[PDB]
Amino acid sequence: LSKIIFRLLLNVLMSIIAIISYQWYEQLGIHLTVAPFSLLGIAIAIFLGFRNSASYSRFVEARNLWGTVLIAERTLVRQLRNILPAEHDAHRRIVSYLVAFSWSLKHQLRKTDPTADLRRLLPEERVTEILASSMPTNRILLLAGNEIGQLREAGKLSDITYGLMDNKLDELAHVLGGCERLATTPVPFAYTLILQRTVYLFCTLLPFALVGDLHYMTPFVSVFISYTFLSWDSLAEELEDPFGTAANDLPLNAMCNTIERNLLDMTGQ
Amino acid sequence: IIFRLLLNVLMSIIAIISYQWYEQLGIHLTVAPFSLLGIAIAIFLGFRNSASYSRFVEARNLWGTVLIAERTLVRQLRNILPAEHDAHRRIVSYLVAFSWSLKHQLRKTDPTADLRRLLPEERVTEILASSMPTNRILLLAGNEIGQLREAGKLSDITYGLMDNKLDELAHVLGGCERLATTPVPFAYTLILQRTVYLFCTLLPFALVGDLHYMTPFVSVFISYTFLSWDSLAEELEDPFGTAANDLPLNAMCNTIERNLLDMTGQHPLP
Amino acid sequence: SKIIFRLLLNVLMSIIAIISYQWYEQLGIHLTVAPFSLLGIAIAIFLGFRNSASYSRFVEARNLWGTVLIAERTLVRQLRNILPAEHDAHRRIVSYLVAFSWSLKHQLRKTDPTADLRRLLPEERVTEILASSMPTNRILLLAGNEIGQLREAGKLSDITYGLMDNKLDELAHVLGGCERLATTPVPFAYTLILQRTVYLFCTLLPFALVGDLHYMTPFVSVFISYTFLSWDSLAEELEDPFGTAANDLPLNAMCNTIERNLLDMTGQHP
Amino acid sequence: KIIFRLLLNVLMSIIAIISYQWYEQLGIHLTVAPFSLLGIAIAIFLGFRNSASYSRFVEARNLWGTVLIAERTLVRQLRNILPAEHDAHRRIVSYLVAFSWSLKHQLRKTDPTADLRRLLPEERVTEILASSMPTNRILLLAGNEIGQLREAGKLSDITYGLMDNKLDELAHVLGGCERLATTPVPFAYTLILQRTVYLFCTLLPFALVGDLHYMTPFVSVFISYTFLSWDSLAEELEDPFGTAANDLPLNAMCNTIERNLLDMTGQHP
Amino acid sequence: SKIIFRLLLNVLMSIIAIISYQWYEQLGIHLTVAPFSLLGIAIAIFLGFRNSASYSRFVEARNLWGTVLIAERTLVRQLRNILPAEHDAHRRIVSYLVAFSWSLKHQLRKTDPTADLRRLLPEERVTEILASSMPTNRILLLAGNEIGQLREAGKLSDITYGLMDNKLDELAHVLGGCERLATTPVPFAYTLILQRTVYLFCTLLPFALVGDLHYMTPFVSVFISYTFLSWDSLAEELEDPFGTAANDLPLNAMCNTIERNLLDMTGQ
Ligand SMILES: [Cl-]
Ligand SMILES: [Cl-]
Ligand SMILES: [Cl-]
Ligand SMILES: [Cl-]
Ligand SMILES: [Cl-]
Ligand SMILES: [Cl-]
Ligand SMILES: [Cl-]
Ligand SMILES: [Cl-]
Ligand SMILES: [Cl-]
Ligand SMILES: [Cl-]
Ligand SMILES: [Cl-]
Ligand SMILES: [Zn+2]
Ligand SMILES: [Zn+2]
Ligand SMILES: [Zn+2]
Ligand SMILES: [Zn+2]
Ligand SMILES: [Zn+2]
Ligand SMILES: [Zn+2]
Ligand SMILES: [Zn+2]
Ligand SMILES: [Zn+2]
Ligand SMILES: [Zn+2]
Ligand SMILES: [Zn+2]
Ligand SMILES: [Zn+2]
Ligand SMILES: [Zn+2]
Ligand SMILES: [Zn+2]
Ligand SMILES: [Zn+2]
Ligand SMILES: [Zn+2]
Ligand SMILES: [Zn+2]
Repeated sequence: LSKIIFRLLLNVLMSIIAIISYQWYEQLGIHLTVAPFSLLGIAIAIFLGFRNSASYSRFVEARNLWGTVLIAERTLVRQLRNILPAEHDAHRRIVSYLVAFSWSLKHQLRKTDPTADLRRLLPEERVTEILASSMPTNRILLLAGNEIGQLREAGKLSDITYGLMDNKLDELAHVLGGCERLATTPVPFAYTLILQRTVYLFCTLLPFALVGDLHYMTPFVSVFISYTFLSWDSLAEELEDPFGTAANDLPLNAMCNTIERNLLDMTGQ
Repeated sequence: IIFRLLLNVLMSIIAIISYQWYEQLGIHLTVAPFSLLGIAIAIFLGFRNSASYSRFVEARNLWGTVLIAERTLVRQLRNILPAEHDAHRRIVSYLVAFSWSLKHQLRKTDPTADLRRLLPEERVTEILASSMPTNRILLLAGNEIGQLREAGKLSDITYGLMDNKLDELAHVLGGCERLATTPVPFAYTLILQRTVYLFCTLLPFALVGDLHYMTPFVSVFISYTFLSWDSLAEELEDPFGTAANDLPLNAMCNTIERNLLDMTGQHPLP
Repeated sequence: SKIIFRLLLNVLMSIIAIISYQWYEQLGIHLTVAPFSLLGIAIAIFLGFRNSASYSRFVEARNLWGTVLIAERTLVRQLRNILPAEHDAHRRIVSYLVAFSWSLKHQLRKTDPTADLRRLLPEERVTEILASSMPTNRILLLAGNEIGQLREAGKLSDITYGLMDNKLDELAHVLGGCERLATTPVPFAYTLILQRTVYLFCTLLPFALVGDLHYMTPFVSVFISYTFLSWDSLAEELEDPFGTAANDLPLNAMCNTIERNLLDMTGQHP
Repeated sequence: KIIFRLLLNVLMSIIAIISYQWYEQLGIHLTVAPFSLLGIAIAIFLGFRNSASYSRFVEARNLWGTVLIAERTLVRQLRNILPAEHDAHRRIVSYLVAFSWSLKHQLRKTDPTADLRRLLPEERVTEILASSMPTNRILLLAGNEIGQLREAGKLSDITYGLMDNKLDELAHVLGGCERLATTPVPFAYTLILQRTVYLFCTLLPFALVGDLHYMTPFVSVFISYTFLSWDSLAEELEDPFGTAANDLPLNAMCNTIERNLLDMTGQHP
Repeated sequence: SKIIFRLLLNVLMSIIAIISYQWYEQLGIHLTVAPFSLLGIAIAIFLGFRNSASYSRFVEARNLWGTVLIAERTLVRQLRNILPAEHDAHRRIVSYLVAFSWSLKHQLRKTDPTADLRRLLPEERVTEILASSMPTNRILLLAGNEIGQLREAGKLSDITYGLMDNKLDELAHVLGGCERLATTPVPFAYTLILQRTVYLFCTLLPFALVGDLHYMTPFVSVFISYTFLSWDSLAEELEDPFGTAANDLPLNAMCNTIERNLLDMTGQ
């Protein structure tokens, strides 16, 4: 959403400032060779490399977690069918909580209003309990645990099979903490701070130190070099907001729709 | 690939004969800045190829679980219900149908022939109705295990032992689906394959000042190295890609089918 | 940061450089950059791996604290779901769990737990806990006795007792995981052979730079020492993630979250 | 092996100093800076490649380590749960030992028949040898032992399950070894790397010679040793079930296993 | 920590190199710094990756020992919460658990466990244990039948016997993992290749540096040699985590911590 074709052509210009500036240079006692900029440029590419690595890892973890939502809810619906196929009332109740959980987890991470979706899926008295909590999504898990918890007290599930389905609720519980953790723990600011400073300074001092060698090609190369360090420093911030609505963020709404369609395929609806 | 090895050799033959009208005008290309650019690109290609490898390893691992989980499920059926061969046959069908259906799912090819060969056509049209056929095959396998439980042939404990194996497959389905809907860079593997593509053709212009008539040779050696590394990343990054090698995906569904018929003594021929 | 002493100090070492330059010719000291390129790149490579190792320690520490919140959340869920009427047990257990995480934060910060312990538990138990040389483990054992009594009371079966037992196991893994990241630091050689060689590289770098950039030398030398020394000290910050630096973990915020969570509505559930 | 390519390189370096006579007379000139670029690139790729090979080696050693652990504790549970069934003890142990040797034979593409025959009845050997996967069949037979103890009421479903889990663990080891064996990366890793490390090594002296003159062969083999030795160790580590120097001592590993399992069931090697 | 002899050899190497620089032209030897950039950078990359593998072995060792303290703690917590009356079996099992960790320590350090073993066990069992070529495994087998006895004595259900069996399984994986780290060392070719090339690089380096640094090379080259050599030997001080240096795992401390923890959880 924020772009830097601004600094690629501030480069083209601060490259042109350089060529005309050349002949008043050694006058002052100012020369700039590339060798120390090779040193720094390489030290920055190493550090850009490790950083982007962290950024990609955390994006992959965000996708893994949403992946698990689809898996655990798929299999918990399957277990309900295979263990209690008479029980379509309980089927339909548990399914609306599991769908509610995903929608509510999307809203929570986008900081939007789950109320419409919650009301689409759940009794109004259930919606009230969920929204009264300071942790609505976690309160949805508690309610689904009640559905199977009473199926247990009613003897329709044993402690064994109660256990098989509880574990899926633990899986979702790990997804929720995981998303909360990812959403409140960015890659430390120092990294992107330090890097965005040095990648910036280096990208505009570069056409200076390149002028002695390349003279009047300083722009077509000091740009090429700068774009490379910038399309690589940008791929970073394009990968550390996984839950947003931007283009390269995760399509959470589409994944929530896939989760809902999946569970309704499994229950006829 | 080798079309861009020869776009290079001629970009360099261009570079030598045109080198004459170069600093007639003041247009200098050292090799020191192009070595800072190259080392940087080579560093990023290192990390990029490192992430592709990991996607490739995870796909191989997920397919490994299919073989593992299906084998231990069938071993459990035999060990716990050694008499129930009709159930053995039915379940072994769905497991085999799951593997093939998954492979067809990932490579976006038609599963109908493999399903029609494995399953009763009532279940085949049910499976082909679902927008999630592989999931529906797992669901059907589950009803088999559940019926043995309703019938009292499986206890809740032993029903549970087999349920776990179906979970393992559930994880494999989603893992594979996640690994396919991606990439995660979007079109930034777009930008880096052209950043390499540009560098590799600007390069002989920068080298000609140092090597004259030999720059077609040293700049194609370098280009091959960079484009080989890059293209290797392209291949690893899309492990179920249409432009992939189906040998192991095919070999894997064939191994598991073979193993399973063996385990249910449908081999050898009497 | 605390860098700005040395980033300053470097500009005056880079000054001593330029007011003893042409004085080089007389004294016999040639001093090129390409050896300091080599030395610089090796230090960058080694700083790259050091910093990677430190982030891993940060990330694992953050995950361990994530699990406290997860495991404690789902343990209260199980109690609310299996023994829904047992509010005296719910509140007793919730208090130990909140005791557990505050007690852990004090343990890793080497501060006194007694305030928080008393805010939350009976003082007979506040003294049982401080009596133990391992108080967080003692809190775990107490939470296990509540779980265990409910089982001798016949309110939990063996199955449902195990279900809750496993969550206390999960927290025993957080405890040991944190003790390992605390009591096992990174080896000390890694920390100060590496920080002497980076500043030593920083205070000599201009003496070899002064020949190529003349006056420009304090600029580029300080640019380069910034890049190097900010990277090194970020590494030493994340290496100690239970510490109190600006990039360490917010352990107090995280214990409040756990607390607000388990006591969501004075502890009221549907 | 590697010292033949080292030898061919010092010869290539002599061909270089000799034919330096006719260099610009034949219209050539080769600087070092281009080869430092190419050379650092190859170093970086070799560094990552090598890292991947070591990972495979550690995973292969890991999987074998789990055979020992799982088999140890399966025997531990038989003794703790059924202290009286010494015949089950000896039959399961002979399968668990049969499993290990067969796994070795499998991964080494050799014949298990001797070892099988040493350890089991011939009616079993024939059943095992009939299988597309003998190790699978051995796991299934070990599974019958504990499964028959369960039909006899000597094992509950719970305690049958506990031991079944260990057989499940051996299944995973088998799968993982089978996956580490039938999954070499596309030779692209070897062809791109091995031939370009070869090719770079042999043209390095032609580019070193203008700078170093008679010193060419000394520095040119030092650089060539470093790269080749690095590349060649990568190739040993990536096939860890082979018979090379750095390859898992699978026979000793099997004897340690048999030694262990015989030691736990009161017998003497 | 006799890197310092290697660096003083390096100062002599550049003394020799400055002294010898005259007869360079005469003898026809040309040494630029550029091919040594290439080689040194390559060595750095490989040293970086190698050192990284060494760190990862050290960390796996510490995690393995971390699991001992965790698994033994929660086994004892389970015994107290499930069988709070049976303090006779608590003490039996705790002494088997504490025996395991001391026996593991001595096993990895190739020392005599008899002192700690007889300090904790009746000789009725200590001689059984040391008659085995796998003592620590046998201590696990012995802890196992304590649990098994309780089960067959009806005091444990299959379910609760199961719950504790899983913790013995955890200790089994620690045993296997530690043994695996001890017997399977990091491939020795790593330290050969690298000790050679790093040492040879550090001595050949002044002969390439003096062309352009003249009387300064003793300094610049001892620096570089200090960086490489000390990085390389950090990797080696990390590759044997079960050793004896203060650099290594304080296994005695960890075993004392484990003993105190399990004794404290029982009163003693
Ligand atoms: Cl699942
Ligand atoms: Cl329904
Ligand atoms: Cl499995
Ligand atoms: Cl059959
Ligand atoms: Cl059969
Ligand atoms: Cl949990
Ligand atoms: Cl195990
Ligand atoms: Cl026996
Ligand atoms: Cl545990
Ligand atoms: Cl006691
Ligand atoms: Cl006690
Ligand atoms: Zn799952
Ligand atoms: Zn239904
Ligand atoms: Zn966004
Ligand atoms: Zn059958
Ligand atoms: Zn067959
Ligand atoms: Zn959990
Ligand atoms: Zn309550
Ligand atoms: Zn000058
Ligand atoms: Zn000057
Ligand atoms: Zn295990
Ligand atoms: Zn026996
Ligand atoms: Zn499994
Ligand atoms: Zn555990
Ligand atoms: Zn006691
Ligand atoms: Zn007594
Ligand atoms: Zn002795």
